[PDB]
Amino acid sequence: IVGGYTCGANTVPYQVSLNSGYHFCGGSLINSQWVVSAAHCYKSGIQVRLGEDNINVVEGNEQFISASKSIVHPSYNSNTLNNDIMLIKLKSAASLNSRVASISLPTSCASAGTQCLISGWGNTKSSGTSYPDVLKCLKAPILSDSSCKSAYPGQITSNMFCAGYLEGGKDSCQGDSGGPVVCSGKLQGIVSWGSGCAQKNKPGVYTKVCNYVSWIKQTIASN
Ligand SMILES: NCCCCc1ccccc1
Ligand SMILES: [Ca+2]
Repeated sequence: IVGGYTCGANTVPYQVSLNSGYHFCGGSLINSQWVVSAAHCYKSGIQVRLGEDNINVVEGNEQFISASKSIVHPSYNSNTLNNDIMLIKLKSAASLNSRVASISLPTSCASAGTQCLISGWGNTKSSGTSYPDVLKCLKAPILSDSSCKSAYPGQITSNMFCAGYLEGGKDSCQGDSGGPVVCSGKLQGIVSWGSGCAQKNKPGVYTKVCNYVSWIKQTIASN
């Protein structure tokens, strides 16, 4: 996250870190046994780390649970990043509390102008690299469809939305992928892609979770 603030330990209780020996992607806890993330984050051998603030220090609220199954969206396209979403089932159910909590799925798509919270442990520099060890937070509005398609001609599908600031300086960045965009207590987006980070007229692009709610429900009802 570039140009954000430190969230504070366990103030984003649905935020997970996907670890394969190191943090590589964020994700979101949607019930005690399932996590949603970006399909471009797919890996074999994922351990899900819940209750994290400092990912390099064991602080006392963590739950490390291995993944038993990963399901990438049936129409994920890695070239266009259309349908960049996947589900991860945990080997055992997480123990839910005020610091490890699931986030609700949406019943409605959020509108342009809605302010949202984006969070992750990704790069905090638009030029150069510095990875935080504690969770970073950013409040950003959903941008209109037409400003989004104007920023990325011929690349925005109906399963994508832009969110952020057209004059740059504030954005999600690498390592934030798979992470949550939460608007009014509902998961609305997944950190998916962009052109660099925090660049002028190149806002973050997010997977539109409201389009996927019935595939999510049906898939967790069956696996
Ligand atoms: N601008 C969008 C921010 C999304 C993440 C990102 C990180 C590194 C390279 C491209 C996009
Ligand atoms: Ca920790």
